[PDB]
Amino acid sequence: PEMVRGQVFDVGPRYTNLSYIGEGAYGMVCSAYDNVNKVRVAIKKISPFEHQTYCQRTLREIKILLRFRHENIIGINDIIRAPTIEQMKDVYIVQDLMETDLYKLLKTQHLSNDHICYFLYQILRGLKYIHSANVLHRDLKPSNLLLNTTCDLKICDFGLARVADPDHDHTGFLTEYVATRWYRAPEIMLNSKGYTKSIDIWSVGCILAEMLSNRPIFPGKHYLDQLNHILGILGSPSQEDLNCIINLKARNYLLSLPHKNKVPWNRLFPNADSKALDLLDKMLTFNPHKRIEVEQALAHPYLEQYYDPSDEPIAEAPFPKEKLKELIFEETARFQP
Ligand SMILES: O=C(CN1Cc2ccc(-c3nc(NC4CCOCC4)ncc3Cl)cc2C1=O)N1CCc2ccccc2CC1
Repeated sequence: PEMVRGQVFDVGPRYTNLSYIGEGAYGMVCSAYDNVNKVRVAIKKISPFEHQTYCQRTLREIKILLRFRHENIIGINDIIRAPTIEQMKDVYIVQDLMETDLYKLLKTQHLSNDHICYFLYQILRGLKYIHSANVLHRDLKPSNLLLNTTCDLKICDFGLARVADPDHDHTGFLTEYVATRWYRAPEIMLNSKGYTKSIDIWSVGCILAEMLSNRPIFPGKHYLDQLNHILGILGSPSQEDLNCIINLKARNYLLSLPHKNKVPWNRLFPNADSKALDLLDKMLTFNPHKRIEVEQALAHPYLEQYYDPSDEPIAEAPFPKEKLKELIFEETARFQP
């Protein structure tokens, strides 16, 4: 049984020669040599079984990633676990190894306009498929966009994903939320549970802005500071957009703020392609009803060199800790001999 950083890796003998990569609240990640398909692979040790929310997230991802098949969405190649529930303490998810992610890339590299266009194309192409399955990713951010040495992009981390539920999207003002702060749509802080496809388009808009300057566009330091940053650039909402917020606490908060003028995109991004900034504007629309949809974004002039709806496929099949351990056990059975 190989060891890495105070953790066993029961992955062998198929997978050998491990090197550490990263870790989190309930898992660790290594590269490894796969002896059957003769390549290095990524492996994620997940240890969720003590906690119901980690169980929920592990199960969501497995179920989604096994149903999905798309060039721009990370797949699962293998799952390794003990042969019985009783002996199962960890799950290892095997996936294609990717050179880097967009978070690491943006911290070190200037992107050409051609790179930005191609990355945005692939994000939206993957997202078209995700949304066509009635799924919302709900945590799109640069670190969840993996890249290989030829700049092919795959969306990962479906642990916060939900089935879309637009009729049950409304909530009160300043209702707590789980997804990453800098990529949260303004409506999350006002009146939305993040159950609509528009939540994901806002995150893509933020990612686009961050590709243009190598800096997050809305770097809030805490829940309501996030709205502060958004309004600092978009300006005060229009009368019509306020009228769509019927919740009085959310409405009256916005009414309380001094007038702020829109910062023009071409002032924030003086070297950007004008067509990129037109698409940016449409993704970072304050009102989610007016916000561009994935399929319209793909059809936008900025992406004209790539747009091809016949090669932008859709999904064929849209969608306690003790029982969730069993469902994880059931869902991973197909990888056993
Ligand atoms: O598995 C997740 C969420 N993650 C975290 C992650 C890391 C890495 C990869 C990954 N990276 C690479 N190439 C890296 C090389 C070096 O440059 C960076 C990219 N290639 C393939 C994958 Cl598949 C994918 C994921 C992913 O899907 N969760 C459960 C437990 C856990 C475990 C570890 C960290 C956080 C968490 C919480 C959520």
